[PDB]
Amino acid sequence: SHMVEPLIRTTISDDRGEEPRYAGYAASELCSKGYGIEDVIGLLWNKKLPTREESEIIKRIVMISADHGPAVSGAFGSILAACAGIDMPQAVSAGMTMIGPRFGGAVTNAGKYFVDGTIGCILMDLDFPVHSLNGFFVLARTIGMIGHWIDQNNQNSRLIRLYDYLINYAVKPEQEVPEK
Amino acid sequence: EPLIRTTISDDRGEEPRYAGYAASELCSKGYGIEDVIGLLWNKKLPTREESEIIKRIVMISADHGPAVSGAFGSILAACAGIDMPQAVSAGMTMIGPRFGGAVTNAGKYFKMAVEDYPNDIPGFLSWMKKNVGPVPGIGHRVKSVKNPDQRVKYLVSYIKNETSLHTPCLDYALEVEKVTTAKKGNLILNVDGTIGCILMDLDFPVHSLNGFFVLARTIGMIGHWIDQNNQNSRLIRLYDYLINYAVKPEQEVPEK
Amino acid sequence: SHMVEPLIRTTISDDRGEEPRYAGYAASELCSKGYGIEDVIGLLWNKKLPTREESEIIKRIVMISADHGPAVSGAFGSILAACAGIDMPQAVSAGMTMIGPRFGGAVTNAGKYFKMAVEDYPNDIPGFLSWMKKNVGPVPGIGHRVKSVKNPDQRVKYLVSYIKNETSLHTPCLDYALEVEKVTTAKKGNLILNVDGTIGCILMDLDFPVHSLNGFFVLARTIGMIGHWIDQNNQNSRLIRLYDYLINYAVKPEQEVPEK
Amino acid sequence: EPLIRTTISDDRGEEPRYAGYAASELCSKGYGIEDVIGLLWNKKLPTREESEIIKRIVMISADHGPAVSGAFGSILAACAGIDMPQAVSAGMTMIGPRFGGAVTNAGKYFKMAVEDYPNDIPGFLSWMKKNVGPVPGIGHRVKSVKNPDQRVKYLVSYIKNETSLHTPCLDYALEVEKVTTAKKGNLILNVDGTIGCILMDLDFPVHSLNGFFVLARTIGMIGHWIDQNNQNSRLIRLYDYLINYAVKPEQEVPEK
Repeated sequence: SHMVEPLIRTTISDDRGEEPRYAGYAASELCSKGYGIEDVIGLLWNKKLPTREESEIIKRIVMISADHGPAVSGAFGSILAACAGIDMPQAVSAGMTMIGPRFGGAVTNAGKYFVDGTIGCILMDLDFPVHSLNGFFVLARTIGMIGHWIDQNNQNSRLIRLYDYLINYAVKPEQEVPEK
Repeated sequence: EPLIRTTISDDRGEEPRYAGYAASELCSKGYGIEDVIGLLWNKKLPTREESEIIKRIVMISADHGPAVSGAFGSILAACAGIDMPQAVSAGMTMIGPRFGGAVTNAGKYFKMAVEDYPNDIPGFLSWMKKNVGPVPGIGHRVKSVKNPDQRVKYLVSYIKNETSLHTPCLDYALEVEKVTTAKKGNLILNVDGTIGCILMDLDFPVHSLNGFFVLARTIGMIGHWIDQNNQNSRLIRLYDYLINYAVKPEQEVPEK
Repeated sequence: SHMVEPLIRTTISDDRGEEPRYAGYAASELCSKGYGIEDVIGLLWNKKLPTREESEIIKRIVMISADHGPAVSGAFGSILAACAGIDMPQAVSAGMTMIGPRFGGAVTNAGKYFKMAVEDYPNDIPGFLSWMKKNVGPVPGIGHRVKSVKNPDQRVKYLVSYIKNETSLHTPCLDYALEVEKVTTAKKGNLILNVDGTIGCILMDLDFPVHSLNGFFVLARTIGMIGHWIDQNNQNSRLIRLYDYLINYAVKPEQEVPEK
Repeated sequence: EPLIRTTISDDRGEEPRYAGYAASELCSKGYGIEDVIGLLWNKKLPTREESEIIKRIVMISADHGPAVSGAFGSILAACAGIDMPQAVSAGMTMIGPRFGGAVTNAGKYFKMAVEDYPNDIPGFLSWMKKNVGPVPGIGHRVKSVKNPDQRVKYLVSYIKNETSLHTPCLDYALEVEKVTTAKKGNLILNVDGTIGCILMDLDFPVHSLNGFFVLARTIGMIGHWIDQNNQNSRLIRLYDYLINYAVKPEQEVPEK
């Protein structure tokens, strides 16, 4: 036994009490008093209960951004993993990894410089923490990525191997290996 | 000819269609995030009652503090300076049979119990003890008959008294709880058992059940990433005393 | 003050000293004495310095499995993330997530089931195949999307030939899998002993830990996935959006949102 | 119209061709893993010198114990019962600016320092303080002047005494280290700085630089996953005494 310096410091949630507390509030009480998912987002990302106006905007941003079909990088990454027989959380994690400068992670930088731009601007105008901006697209698109994983599993989709005609093999001319 | 086949969403029009419905029209008519979840995972617009339950399941499942594998994985990546989506993806990778799996397994086994052991709770408990081990969704380290779980009491009371939904899995689990708690006080119906039963009773597709925990915990993981970044947290390196180095004896490398 | 206990127990490496010790051996001393990457693999995954024969086999398994073009799930996943502008480690992690029962990660299970077959079905390949069909589903290590009897996998042919002609290794698992292949290919030409099955059997015959088997494919294919990420970045490849004609939109008829 | 363009490998034949060379032919003629790395990342068969350096960088960097972010991430997933490739992918996600992935930036800034500040290390350090912040490739959590990193000492000695490599970046970084360590003992030239400088001095492709640590540390992360699985390690929950709960007081939810 000895003195321990904490490894981490947390300010948003705790589970040592009767039930988990999100920015000091019990989820059962948040449910009982008519709060929603958008309110829990505000608590865990902003440490305060959103106003009615903010709640309604958060709800709409998430609904509008939930999915944009299977062709886009996040959804396609989740589909590729679903077809490779990967379990849901790990498959969605591969799709989530695609979120960044070119696909849906432009919201934080576009709010900095002024649907990544309307949302980015709106979130800056709501004075939400700068570090939180990408969260709206990450969370919203997780709804769609889970959906695509379920869809492929319902269909028992087989492994994807990209068709040869879809690849430009701009490879080196074949050479013999020289003696070492 | 096609590389993939999709059935849930169409982005070819002016805006995406989720199971045939336009996203802006869902917003305009007062629908919520829980409605979009039902559309993309079940291809059906939830009823008001189903929507209220989906809402509560997501809110209750959003986070469980920083110590658990999901949140902690996101914190470890946040402290390593990794960007939010990739950091949250590392936390999400922890979700599986040991972390989050109790929900899906409780739904699976309580559904099996209703179907195969409708008038035989002892037979169900014996089959589980032989084939699975502890019953998923039963038991808690601190919650008990003497120390009840407020989230379970709330969720059960809400679906029983504030909706007209039919819950055969949850009803069966509540009968199981009467039997298990008589043996040992800590063998209560836990939050994972309550949610797993409710999801089966909502008739969501079997492949969808893990989605509720994955999506809800993404709210908490994003929150932990933001929290670490707001604090300017530093890189984590486990202290030497937190490691039991049960290593091989030191040896000289022999000549080839 | 608290009653502290270890959060983790480790047995493979010790970083406390001037440099890490891998299964008791100093990393720089392994370099100095002419050992290689394959020796470090043996130490960290098996806690034993490979013999020269084991070292030569490990080296070949990794070299032969390093890459198999951009069309396969792991390479394609790394390419998708590279084109999305994602940094190398995170992009390669998305490709690595694709390694599993259908692509590259059937090594562990192939080794497990062929070892079981040698023990429980030594002179009964049909019995083994029937048990697998009933209890597991497709046989891990059997089958390929492009390789077949007509289009053989020279990676498999090379590894088998190296083991058989250039080592004195006794290979009961590999021998049994080769007998299984004769039976499976007679039904369908694509039901060959694949790279995962070949590696899995060889590793079981080398008495490598059963938990280690998938490691060889995971590590080897990381070389290729990093290569694809570099390749796409050298080309300044743009974001990929799957062409509309490659998608069968079997979607619901469009509907108006009803009032609440 | 192709979806992707590839230049490094061809799998269409009887076996793959890596930058035009057949895999089994590389095996047959006595080449190694380090030669396959050179082919797939540089599209050129390494010289004897390059091959020996690649081999050593990978061996030296393979593992650094369970306490570091990438190993700890793989262990957390192993303990959560996640399969090896997905668990190692969570550990690999930790590689970035603070852990293992400073190689590219260290190479970039030391190369620039050789051109812009050849006889002015204080000028370089002042520019970095103002424009970047901490110098990539400088500093370590445990290694210091009092606790040297023998991995760094060995690689530097090997390059200097056992190769023909002209090393302006490495030489410059070693001069920087003399200045930084005089201020604070922990501001050593770290493994990321050492590898980054060596790779720039070898004129390897700039996009390849982080590959060496990513690949090498995958050996260690796989090793940790196997180790935890051999031990049948249970799910990790970070001990409460390791967390500083600076959380809001428990409070009643206000009415809407």
